[PDB]
Amino acid sequence: NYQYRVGPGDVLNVTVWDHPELTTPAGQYRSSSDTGNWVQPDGTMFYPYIGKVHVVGKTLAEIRSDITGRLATYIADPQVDVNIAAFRSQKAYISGQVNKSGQQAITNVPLTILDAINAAGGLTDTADWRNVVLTHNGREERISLQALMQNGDLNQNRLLYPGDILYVPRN
Amino acid sequence: NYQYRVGPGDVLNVTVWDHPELTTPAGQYRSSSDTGNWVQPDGTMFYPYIGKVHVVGKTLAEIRSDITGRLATYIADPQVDVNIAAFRSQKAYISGQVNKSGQQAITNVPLTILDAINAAGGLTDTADWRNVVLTHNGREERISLQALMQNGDLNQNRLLYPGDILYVPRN
Amino acid sequence: NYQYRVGPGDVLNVTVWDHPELTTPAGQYRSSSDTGNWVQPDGTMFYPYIGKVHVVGKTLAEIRSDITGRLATYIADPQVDVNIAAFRSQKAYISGQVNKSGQQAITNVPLTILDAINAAGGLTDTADWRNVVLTHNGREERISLQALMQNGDLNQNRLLYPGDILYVPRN
Amino acid sequence: NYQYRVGPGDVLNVTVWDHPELTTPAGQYRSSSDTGNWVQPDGTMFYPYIGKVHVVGKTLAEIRSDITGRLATYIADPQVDVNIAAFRSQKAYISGQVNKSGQQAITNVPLTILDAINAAGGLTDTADWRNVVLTHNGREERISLQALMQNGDLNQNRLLYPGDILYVPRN
Amino acid sequence: NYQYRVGPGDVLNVTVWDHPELTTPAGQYRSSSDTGNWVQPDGTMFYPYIGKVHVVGKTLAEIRSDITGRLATYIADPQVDVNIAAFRSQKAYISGQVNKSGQQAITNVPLTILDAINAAGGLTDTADWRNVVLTHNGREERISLQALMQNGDLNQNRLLYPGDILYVPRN
Amino acid sequence: NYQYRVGPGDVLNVTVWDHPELTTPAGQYRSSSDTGNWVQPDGTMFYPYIGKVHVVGKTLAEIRSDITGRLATYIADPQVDVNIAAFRSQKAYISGQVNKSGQQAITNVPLTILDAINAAGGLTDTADWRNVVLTHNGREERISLQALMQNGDLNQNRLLYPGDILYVPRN
Amino acid sequence: NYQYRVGPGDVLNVTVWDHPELTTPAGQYRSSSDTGNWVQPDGTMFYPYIGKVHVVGKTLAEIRSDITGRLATYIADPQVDVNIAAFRSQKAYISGQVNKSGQQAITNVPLTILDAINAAGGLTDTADWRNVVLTHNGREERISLQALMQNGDLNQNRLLYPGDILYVPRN
Amino acid sequence: NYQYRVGPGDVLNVTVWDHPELTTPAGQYRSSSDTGNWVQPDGTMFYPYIGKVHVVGKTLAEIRSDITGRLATYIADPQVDVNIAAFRSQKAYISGQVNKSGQQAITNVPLTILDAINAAGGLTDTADWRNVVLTHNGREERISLQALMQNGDLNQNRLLYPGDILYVPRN
Repeated sequence: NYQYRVGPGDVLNVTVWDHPELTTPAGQYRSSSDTGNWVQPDGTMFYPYIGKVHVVGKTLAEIRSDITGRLATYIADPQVDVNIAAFRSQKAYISGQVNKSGQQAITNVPLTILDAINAAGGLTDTADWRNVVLTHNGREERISLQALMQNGDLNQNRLLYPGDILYVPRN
Repeated sequence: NYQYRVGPGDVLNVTVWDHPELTTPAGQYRSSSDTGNWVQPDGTMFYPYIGKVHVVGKTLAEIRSDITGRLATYIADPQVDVNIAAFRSQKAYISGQVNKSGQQAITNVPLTILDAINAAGGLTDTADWRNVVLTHNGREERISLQALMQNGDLNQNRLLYPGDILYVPRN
Repeated sequence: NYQYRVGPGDVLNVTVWDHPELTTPAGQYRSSSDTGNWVQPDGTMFYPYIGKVHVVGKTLAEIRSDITGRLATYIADPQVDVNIAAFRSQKAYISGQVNKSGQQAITNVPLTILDAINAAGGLTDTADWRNVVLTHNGREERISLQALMQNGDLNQNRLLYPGDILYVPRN
Repeated sequence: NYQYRVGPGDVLNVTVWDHPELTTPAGQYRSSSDTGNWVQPDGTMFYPYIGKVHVVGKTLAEIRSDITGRLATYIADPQVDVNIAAFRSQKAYISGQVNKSGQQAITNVPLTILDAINAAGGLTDTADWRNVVLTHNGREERISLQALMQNGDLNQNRLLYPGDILYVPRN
Repeated sequence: NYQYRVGPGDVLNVTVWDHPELTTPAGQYRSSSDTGNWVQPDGTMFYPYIGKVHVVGKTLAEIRSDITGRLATYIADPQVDVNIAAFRSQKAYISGQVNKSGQQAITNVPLTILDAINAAGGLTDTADWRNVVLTHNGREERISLQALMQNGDLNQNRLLYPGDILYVPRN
Repeated sequence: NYQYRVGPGDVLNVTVWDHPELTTPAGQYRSSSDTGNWVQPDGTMFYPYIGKVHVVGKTLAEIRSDITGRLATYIADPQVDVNIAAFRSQKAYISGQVNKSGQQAITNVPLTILDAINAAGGLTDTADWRNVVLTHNGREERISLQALMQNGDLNQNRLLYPGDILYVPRN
Repeated sequence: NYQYRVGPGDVLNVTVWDHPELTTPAGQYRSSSDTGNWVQPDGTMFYPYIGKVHVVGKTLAEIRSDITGRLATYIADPQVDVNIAAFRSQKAYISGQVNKSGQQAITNVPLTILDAINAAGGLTDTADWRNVVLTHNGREERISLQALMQNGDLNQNRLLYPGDILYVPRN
Repeated sequence: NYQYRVGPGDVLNVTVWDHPELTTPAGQYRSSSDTGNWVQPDGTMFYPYIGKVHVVGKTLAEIRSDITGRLATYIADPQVDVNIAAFRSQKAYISGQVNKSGQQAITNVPLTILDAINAAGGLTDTADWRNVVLTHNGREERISLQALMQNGDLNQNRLLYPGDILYVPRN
């Protein structure tokens, strides 16, 4: 049921089969992030011929439906897919007694507390890991990573959301 | 017995021989994971002409047969293969007294405890390596790596599955 | 509310669909910042056919509308988008007790204190992290990062602007 | 007499001279491992026109014979060779008092104990190197690397096989 | 009002839209610095058809005006822009108690004292940072970086010029 | 006197001038070892049109003459050269008190003790460098590197052969 | 006053506009130093059609005029420029108490003592930096770097020439 | 007067203007060392159409003369140059109290003792640098690097030759 939704600053990548002039307007060498479609602060992106596409708050399939229908005015029965070349809009903050603290992007793949620990290089040996602070939507909560690995208990793990702060205090 | 099954977030790579417009819509320079077909949360990926293809829970051979049969409506006798450009959906967590703790992808190649330990940069000197905790499907066991390398004992080794947690405690 | 506005020294990337002679005058291999359009000190960049375009103080959508309308004199119904290949004009300075002190670009994505700290390799152990100095428009405040990660407090966090200095003193 | 045999998960690379549409269906830039033919768990790979090719347990020349004959139905007198782009199926495990322990792939080139030491960064100074444990096919054996280099004696060296574990105990 | 002016040794990059034989005479792969126009010691560069172009002391727009007018003899209504591929002519020297001392190029983007600190890896902890020496045009001056970050005072910061030496003495 | 002879596992690179379909069947981007012709355990490599070519025990000039003569049946006066893209078959083992111990390939260029020591990152400070053990064809000698660098003595230096072990003991 | 003059071993890069067969005989991917024209010990380089060109002791503008005039016999009004892909012929030696001692190329850009010191990773803490030895044309001087960075003194700085040795002694 | 002469194992690079089928038989992407002409132990290389070219003992211009004349039988007035893509045949050995000891290739650029020190990372502080051993053609000699930099005396520096050993003893 986990569904990512595009936010401002994301870079989207639109594939139009049989139309490399649309899929790769700047050639095949540059990465999709360096050639993709920037989402503007008002939530729209420009796509050729169809104009502005409202994409903030929408899923990839919903954007796909939107773009495919409007491109049919200019392209015969267009075959289009949409994904994100750069997840720049949404992010969680993992700080404290993890090896490599910092921001972690919210993407189409779910980011749980456990998932976030690893991308942060893992806990340090002075981590108060039975006592981790999760701040979600102005609420606070205490999390125990010790029981997640010693007892395999998933009832302490949580899914991370845009803006969440995960703080591992020193001991 | 072991077979990988596609999950949401995986990036698939579809090769259609004699059809570079299908195999490489964005050109041939970018990597297959930067141009491949994302698997959506509903378990489908979009493919041109044939539309949405349900790939979650299916094997690569099954997806290939599915895509090949439906693509035959648009291409005469299509020659298709499918593999995975990015294993993003399923994963096991290796933590504790290994030199490189963290997240390890579940792929088409089997991943055993011995594979995961070796892939984690090896054990540390302070690893309780006769007493490793494996959490699988909400049920913990005790695993002894010592006997696996000193006594040739495979009967403590295990194949790892999605969601599994392998914890190597200190001593 | 937040919107980036182009400044002198920025390198812009203009995509004109169906016109690779405009999108990639130097070919498709070099990066967009190594081939993009420099913004001159008078606030203009040169664009072919239409000449000098005033871009400083304008948003990307406004520059796009400007270029599209003037390019229509030379191209029938031109499909144009503009983004930034290099954010060279505006910047905030993060110094003091962070692991990576220095210069951080102001871009189309908002940069908050929490973003800048996380982007600076994190605080150090000797950071006076309840007493961080923010200089904005010639007026200093006191900022407490401690409460932001221990108490969920966003009311001390701030969005950073061009010229801002964030100083994290020792303790 | 040493002969490698393909296993599941290997990635094979098929060269068909005069037919780049077969040799490089995804272009010339991506590596052969990222464009090659995956061996499925049932031991088969897909090859265009001829269908499924049973390759597990077979040598490269035997696969070459198989593919060449069947491609003759679709290609005039095909000139085909086959090699492995990725040795993913078979592996030996070298752990203990070697500098860089871990898995080493079994390939078409013989891997002896001495060959395996080097890819593992060599022995450490605390290696009980006169007393190395080799586990092969459920048998154990003691190996002396000291005599291999001090006395040049090859009667302690051994050829490593899929699944073998080579453990160098601390002293 | 800050304006860079080309000096000898700079490498310039001239873009002539619709004329890749002029923009990329050595192809699209090599960087603009490795294919650009060297400014000779007498202040001139060679450009095809028009001959020698006096560029030292001139701004980019002024060089653009010069080249565009003369190319009109050989190219219909040429659309030309000019930027610098390599800033090799002008430089400031930052030495002393900065982490990474050395030369910093003078470019089209203003380089202030504060800007120069960061590219030098920041100050060291033994920097006499309230007592920094700036040598500009044979004059000396004392600069306090402490007040720039503690009090946000820009009245100590300075713009750096070609040949300037910024020395941060040990304490 | 010294000449390399091809062994099983070597990857050969065959250049046929005016025939890029033969020289580069997989394109021109991939390296020659990633596209070259593998030498099989029976000592043959496959080459198009002419079939299997016996290359083990033969020199590059001999393989060239062999391939050229047989290729003349299919190509008028073929211009062919052969070299080695990967030296995988033959090798000497350098271990003990060198900064980089391990495996060193036997190639078309002679490899002497002095070459191998220098290629191994140099001796260590605790090397018994007047008493180095060379094992060649099942017969050990004593070698003094000290005299080679202090006394100009080449009469202790040796050319290394496949299977040779060079052991530098501690002191 | 300063002008570089070509020496033996330099690699020159000749651009002939509208003639990629001359500019890039080996294609456009390889670097200009890997494809450029070597200067032979007799002081000449070979150039197509016109044969050997004497380039040693001549400036780039002089070589350009020479090549352009002689190439006009084979090409109508040739547009030619020449620069240096590799500065291999002339060099100054920086040794002693600098963090990166060694060899520094003499190029078209002037190299002063202050340039060479900054390019050498900076002085060390034990450098006798008021007493640096410059050997030029067989005549040593004493140079004080201290006054150059503390007192704004350029009258101790020097331009370095081929063969010069700059020695920074300890203290 | 310093002249390099080709030896066995060198890789030569032959440029034939207007004939990319000769200059780049394997395409433009691979380096000249990976596509060049190997010199065989008998001193010859193969070049298309003309056959074997005796190159050992010859200079580049002499090889150029040889190849150019014989290619005229097959190519109208061929424009040919020759350089070395890989200096593999001749080498000097620098060991002892230099930072990075090892082999240094003898090339077309003269390698003096001073030149060899730098490529070796410079001397260590325990170098008996007033007492360096040079072994040249079975003769020994003592060299003082101290006087080369302290007194600028070139009468101790020497040109290094193939096979020379330069040993810097510990003190």
